[PDB]
Amino acid sequence: MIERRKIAVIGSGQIGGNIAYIVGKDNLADVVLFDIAEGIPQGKALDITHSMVMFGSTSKVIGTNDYADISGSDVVIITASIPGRPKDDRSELLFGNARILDSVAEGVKKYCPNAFVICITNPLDVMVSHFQKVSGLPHNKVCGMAGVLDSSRFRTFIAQHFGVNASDVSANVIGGHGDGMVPATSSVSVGGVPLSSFIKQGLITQEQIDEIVCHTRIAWKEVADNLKTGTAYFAPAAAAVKMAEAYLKDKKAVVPCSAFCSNHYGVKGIYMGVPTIIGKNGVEDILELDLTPLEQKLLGESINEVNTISKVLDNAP
Amino acid sequence: MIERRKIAVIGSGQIGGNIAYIVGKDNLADVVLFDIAEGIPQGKALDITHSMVMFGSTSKVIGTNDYADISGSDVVIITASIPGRPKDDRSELLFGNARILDSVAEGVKKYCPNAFVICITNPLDVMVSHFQKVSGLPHNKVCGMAGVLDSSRFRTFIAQHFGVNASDVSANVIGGHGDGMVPATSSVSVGGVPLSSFIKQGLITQEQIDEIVCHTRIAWKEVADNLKTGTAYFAPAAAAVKMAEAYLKDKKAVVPCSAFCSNHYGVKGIYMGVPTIIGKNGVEDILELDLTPLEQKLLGESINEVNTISKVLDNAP
Amino acid sequence: MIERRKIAVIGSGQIGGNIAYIVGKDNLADVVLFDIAEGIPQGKALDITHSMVMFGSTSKVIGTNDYADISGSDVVIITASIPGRPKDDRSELLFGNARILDSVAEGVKKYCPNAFVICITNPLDVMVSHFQKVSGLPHNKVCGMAGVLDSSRFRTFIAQHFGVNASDVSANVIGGHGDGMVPATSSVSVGGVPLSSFIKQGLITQEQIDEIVCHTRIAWKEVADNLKTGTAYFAPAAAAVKMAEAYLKDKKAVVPCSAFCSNHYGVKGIYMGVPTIIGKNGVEDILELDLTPLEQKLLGESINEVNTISKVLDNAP
Amino acid sequence: MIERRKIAVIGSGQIGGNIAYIVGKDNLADVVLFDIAEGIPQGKALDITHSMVMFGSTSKVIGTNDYADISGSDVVIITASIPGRPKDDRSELLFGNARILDSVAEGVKKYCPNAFVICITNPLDVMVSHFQKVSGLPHNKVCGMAGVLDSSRFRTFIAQHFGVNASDVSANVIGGHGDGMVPATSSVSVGGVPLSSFIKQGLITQEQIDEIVCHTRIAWKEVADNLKTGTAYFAPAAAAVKMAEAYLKDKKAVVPCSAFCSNHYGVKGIYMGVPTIIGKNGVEDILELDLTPLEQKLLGESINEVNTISKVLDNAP
Ligand SMILES: NC(=O)c1ccc[n+]([C@@H]2O[C@H](COP(=O)([O-])OP(=O)(O)OC[C@H]3O[C@@H](n4cnc5c(N)ncnc54)[C@H](O)[C@@H]3O)[C@@H](O)[C@H]2O)c1
Ligand SMILES: NC(=O)c1ccc[n+]([C@@H]2O[C@H](COP(=O)([O-])OP(=O)(O)OC[C@H]3O[C@@H](n4cnc5c(N)ncnc54)[C@H](O)[C@@H]3O)[C@@H](O)[C@H]2O)c1
Ligand SMILES: NC(=O)c1ccc[n+]([C@@H]2O[C@H](COP(=O)([O-])OP(=O)(O)OC[C@H]3O[C@@H](n4cnc5c(N)ncnc54)[C@H](O)[C@@H]3O)[C@@H](O)[C@H]2O)c1
Ligand SMILES: NC(=O)c1ccc[n+]([C@@H]2O[C@H](COP(=O)([O-])OP(=O)(O)OC[C@H]3O[C@@H](n4cnc5c(N)ncnc54)[C@H](O)[C@@H]3O)[C@@H](O)[C@H]2O)c1
Repeated sequence: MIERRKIAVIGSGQIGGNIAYIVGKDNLADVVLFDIAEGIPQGKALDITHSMVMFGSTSKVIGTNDYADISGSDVVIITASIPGRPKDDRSELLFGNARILDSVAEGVKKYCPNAFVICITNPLDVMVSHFQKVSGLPHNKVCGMAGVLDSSRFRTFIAQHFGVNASDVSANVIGGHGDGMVPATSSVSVGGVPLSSFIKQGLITQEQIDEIVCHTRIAWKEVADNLKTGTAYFAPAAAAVKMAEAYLKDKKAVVPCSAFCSNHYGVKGIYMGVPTIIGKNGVEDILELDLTPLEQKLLGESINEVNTISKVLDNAP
Repeated sequence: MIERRKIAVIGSGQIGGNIAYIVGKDNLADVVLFDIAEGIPQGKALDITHSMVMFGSTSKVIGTNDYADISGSDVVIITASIPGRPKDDRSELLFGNARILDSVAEGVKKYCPNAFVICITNPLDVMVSHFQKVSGLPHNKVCGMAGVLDSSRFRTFIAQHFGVNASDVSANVIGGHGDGMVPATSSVSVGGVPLSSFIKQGLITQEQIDEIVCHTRIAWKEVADNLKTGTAYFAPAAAAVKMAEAYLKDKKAVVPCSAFCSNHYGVKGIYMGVPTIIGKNGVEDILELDLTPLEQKLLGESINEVNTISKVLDNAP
Repeated sequence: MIERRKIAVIGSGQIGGNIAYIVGKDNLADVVLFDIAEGIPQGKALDITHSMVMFGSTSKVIGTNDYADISGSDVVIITASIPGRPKDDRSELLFGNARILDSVAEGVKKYCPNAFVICITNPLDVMVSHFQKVSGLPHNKVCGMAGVLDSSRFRTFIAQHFGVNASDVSANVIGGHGDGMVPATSSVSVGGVPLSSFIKQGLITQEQIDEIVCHTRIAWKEVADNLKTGTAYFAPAAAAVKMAEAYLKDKKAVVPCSAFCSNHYGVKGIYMGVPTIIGKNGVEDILELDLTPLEQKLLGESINEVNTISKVLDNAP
Repeated sequence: MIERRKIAVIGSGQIGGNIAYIVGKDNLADVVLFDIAEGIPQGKALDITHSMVMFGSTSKVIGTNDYADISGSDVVIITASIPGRPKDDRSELLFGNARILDSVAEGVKKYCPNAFVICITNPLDVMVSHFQKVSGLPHNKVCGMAGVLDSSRFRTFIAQHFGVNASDVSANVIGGHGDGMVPATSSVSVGGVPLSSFIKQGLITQEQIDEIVCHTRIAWKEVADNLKTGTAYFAPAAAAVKMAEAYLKDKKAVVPCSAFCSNHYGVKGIYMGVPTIIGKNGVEDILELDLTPLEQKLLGESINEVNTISKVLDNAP
């Protein structure tokens, strides 16, 4: 029996609404927009429903406040969060969003425990780890969207320097989705050409590369300070959809995301940004980049950053 | 010389941002997001830029507050308006938005007078007429988005009754974008089958048809009541993109929109919702539907309702 | 468990290869190209495989001569046929292609009896009926591609007259895929406007309409006489894919195709061209067009044509 | 003035027809299918025209034998060649195809001298050089399709070893389109990970890499041996479309193709397979890969192999 693909979006704010919009536009799946706030998901679902005929999609998009409606969901995308943008650090939402995810975990565990779960809620890496422990879902079926967003920014900034199509830039950001984030310059290439060659050719300087690395790391504030009323939401939505595509279409796509890293990068069992292979069984493998001694040290510092915020959460009131 | 297609979006609020997102996603054109509000268009443009590599698009999307940047725009889409949603009627925003469109008119006249202009700002039909007068652009290069949204809603509700793909429903809403809009039930077909045949076959009643007609006319309120923060914006954005597509691709597509009707539907020279043919020369034609006497009268009421609001604008302080 | 969608293409000639190409391009499913001819499916599958990375699709396309490889197929598309184009009538291939379908029926019945089967092999309507009887598959899970091709031609010719987008022309061809084919002029509309109105407006004559009807009926020879080495294959392939999409995505799409018509159009249980609704359960409903007395008579003549060729087959050597 | 994009396809055989099909499907441009063979281009154009409404495209596709019809073409793609496949080497077709391209050269020079020309006719690199000389078009507006096909094969085979999405493999083939082609294994990465790292990790051996390199170079024979009626045509068609896209959309895309290399890879002014940047001005740049000494030598052999065949053409009867 052919059953329609089904994606549950938990939290129908800025990011949640865009996800439903894009999923519906692509006819990737039916969408269930869940929110505790009255009217909002229903209003967005009705609005998006009207656009479906315009896009030529037969996707159904509905709004709900009832976890029963997410039963049979193939993918669950968690965007739920307490109000207000972070001032200086994504960790400011730690305590509130952890409690939200406790509730979301009970909903998923009861109504769709076989779903592939993509966490978006900040602070991403710690939230992903929290959700996995509380929900009890397999490690390979729970991950966090971050790397795709960070790497896309990294790739975009490199592409903007050289004036080329960003799709032809290969570039990875790894580690935690925070200031300790590691854009791995060593394995950057533009159509096969490494950055070291472009330096010799006089087309880019090491200082320009450092500026691009810094830009990647602080990119979230650049967007947030301009929007004023919140953080980025167009690209993070698109990124979550790319991850859902990889699972639903069994792409074996290489996806940088927050995944349970057990026998790679010198860590013994932690959720952090790593290049994964995603397919019909969720996170199916992790790829090991060729890191320089400096990059290994920077990754080490990112890991400490993650563990620090995680311990703070473990000692929450 | 091959040149990139360019779409200027005047007003980077709810609808404007979504237009930029979708246009970018489809790689239909480069986008210039214009707004007077500080930060907003810049923030959205940067966020949407980060998503382009995720979508595999090379569209550039920039934010600005300078009309010089809309220079050489192939299409201009106007979403600019005063804040706050309408409580009962779209006409409450009349005088404020008229002042705004004067600024846009002088901007377009100076920097891109050959552009195809699609107005979205409410009250739609009067705003379109106003923009054409002040800007001095050809009647065929200036129209308003409404019919696509209204017809899409009409098609969606018919499709939901019969349980079929809305894309296989043909249906038009004509007249002004307001309570007086005419969902032409005589124009309706589902896979070639007219509503009269469905009544005879006992697959729909006249009461159900009346309900669908009513639903269409007040659909905006159903969305707005649930959103709380404002009016519909996912579907209106998509509708504008469909109209921009018809122009940029020279589709010769049937597009219900607010266009200068000079010798059809028993009017002499007025902007109202009619089925047009849109291609590379803007509004290239208007189709004459086979309206019943009741529908002709309903359309007459709509025309007067439009003329009423238009005269009030002519008698300004 | 997410399993990839799988389409089996039985016969890897002109049409079969294009189907695999388009399915792969769209990433609609994995494709199995089956043929008894050595090398051909394998060569086409390898060639098409190389194009997948270019299209950004992860679809797997393989060639085979083994029916075991079509097990678990969601859709089976039958293109298998004896060599050579028909001279004057599609019925010339009757006896040979019936025997091929006996063999194909055994393959499907054994390895994928729950598949949605779309027959393409000519003479279409009789071949569809033959396959259903020999295979023993449910009537709603076996249909023939024809109406989509015939209607697309009908729509295209109307659209070419008016100089508009063919997607905005609603037009149906019903009955058997042969000379008795019935393009139903009565229910043609262009953006809501019926042909009767265009006649009054002086934009089309009844003689031009008759020419378009004739063109639709003899369209196959116009293509075949130009190609010389065979019959049409680009559009029939595309048409089969549209039908596969409707099933796999549960579109509830209105699809004119050869379906088992039991309580409609005055027939008591025959495969002929009718507007169907297709979804995850195959042919889920049949729509009844509003036919004129003349059109009812023409349909009657088409039905006789179908029954005549069917009786000939029943008395085969 | 908005004008439709126009692509002329010179030669409506296996590849030419597929190009028209895909270009139409994507609504990338209008297509003119040119051929001297009677009926063929007309038959394919009509067949493909019928599919346009199925794809929701408004692209026009016409067939012709008159060069006046390629007037105003933005892109010209040359597939014209003498019949019969190569047995061992692509160079067997040298003199025949050279005569053909003289006709095409004079046609393009007369009717669309500002066109971007993509040659496909074998022997590719020599034919490209020949067409440029005879036609007198700028070096940057004339290139050949080969690298995209060779690189796509290379990427596909690497991806199949690692079991990942080929789109996430970066890999280049450079030099002439023949046995001397250089799959640059030093350029290869899979999600940022180079082959050297995969060897160290025990996920691939050097022998397996050597096999992949060999597979790439003789991939054309594997397809041709299985097709029997001719050489590959699904993937070569798709490759040409990707190149046309880069030009028409001004992508600034990294495209390995046969381009006029004047001051890179240690050559003075020759057409050979190199990574280019393609945008609205044709070949806008050439990237310099970080080749090993072995790869530099292999490339040197390829350059001579190309020069050999080129000199034979210069010494015609
Ligand atoms: N991982 C990343 O790269 C990344 C990028 C950007 C934003 N984010 C994060 O994503 C989250 C969402 O961002 P946003 O802009 O959509 O926020 P938002 O405030 O617009 O939306 C949050 C929504 O969650 C809902 N909600 C609150 N409590 C809930 C509960 N218990 N159950 C269900 N829903 C609940 C709210 O009603 C609201 O609609 C934030 O935590 C943000 O920091 C992450
Ligand atoms: N035609 C339809 O069917 C339809 C449907 C929905 C909404 N609308 C209308 O579309 C308009 C926009 O809706 P929205 O939700 O995007 O509103 P919004 O408030 O989110 O956006 C309006 C934007 O216009 C900007 N603006 C204000 N003054 C300006 C000026 N002088 N120049 C340039 N920009 C200026 C604001 O900064 C704001 O960003 C409204 O008038 C609404 O009623 C029409
Ligand atoms: N329904 C329609 O609208 C429509 C339109 C066009 C063509 N057609 C029909 O579709 C059929 C295929 O057309 P085509 O151009 O692809 O023909 P083709 O000759 O190019 O391909 C037929 C293929 O079937 C294979 N074949 C033969 N016997 C077989 C068997 N027992 N099992 C499996 N495969 C076998 C052959 O090897 C060949 O590759 C023809 O009957 C044609 O008349 C139908
Ligand atoms: N670059 C690559 O990687 C690559 C890959 C595959 C094939 N090819 C080459 O592409 C070419 C075409 O392949 P195909 O399979 O389409 O061949 P084909 O024989 O199917 O098509 C060639 C067409 O050219 C036409 N033609 C002959 N003389 C002509 C003239 N003077 N003007 C215009 N048209 C003329 C023929 O009528 C025929 O339709 C071949 O040379 C082949 O070797 C190149």
